[PDB]
Amino acid sequence: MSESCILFFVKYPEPGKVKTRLGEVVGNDKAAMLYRHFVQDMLQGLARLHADLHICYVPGDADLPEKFKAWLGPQHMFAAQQGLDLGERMKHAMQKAFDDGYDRVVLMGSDIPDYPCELVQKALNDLQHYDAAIGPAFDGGYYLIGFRKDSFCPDVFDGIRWGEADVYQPTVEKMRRARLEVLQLPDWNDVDTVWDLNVLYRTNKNSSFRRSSTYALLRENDALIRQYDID
Repeated sequence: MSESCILFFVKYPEPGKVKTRLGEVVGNDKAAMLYRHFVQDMLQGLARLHADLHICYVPGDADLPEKFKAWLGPQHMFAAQQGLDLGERMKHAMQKAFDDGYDRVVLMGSDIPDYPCELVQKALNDLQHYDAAIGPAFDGGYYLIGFRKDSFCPDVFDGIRWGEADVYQPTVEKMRRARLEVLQLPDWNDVDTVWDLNVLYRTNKNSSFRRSSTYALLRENDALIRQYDID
């Protein structure tokens, strides 16, 4: 096993169970197909890094394990997320990875399909020299969190008001109070709404995300997406 591990948080892309806010505009089937492709594209990028990858899925029906294998492939490592809320789920996944013997672990979400893989590698590299890493999202939370084993502070997941506030500042505050040296990664936008999708589409003309399966889908949906232009 690698010294590094990437924990990749996903949900099975069933219509009506994912990206419902985007679905209100483009339809639940299309919102789920887009998200399906977000995940596929990110996996292709992550599966190539200098780190083991654990795909951690939102818990659900008993048929999920084989559904995941049939979708993303039987060769990947899949595990159900476990815990009462997102903070417990993250704490448990990271704690498990460290128990498994990893030195450096990053946990990230699956709503940032254009995120450059090299920044994930950079984060892992930088964790050799920092206690923690965090990537701020435009929406007030974070799209990535990482720790080196000897610095792991599970308490940063405790007492956060999941879904009731902006969690990034309280988190960075708990890290400061823990006397951690923290690497801050670039701000990035999670793609939640049709407006976010429009920006994703219009700002990645001429970047390497243009060759992705996600972007191919967006191009097919040009006439639809361009009806939601934001300045």
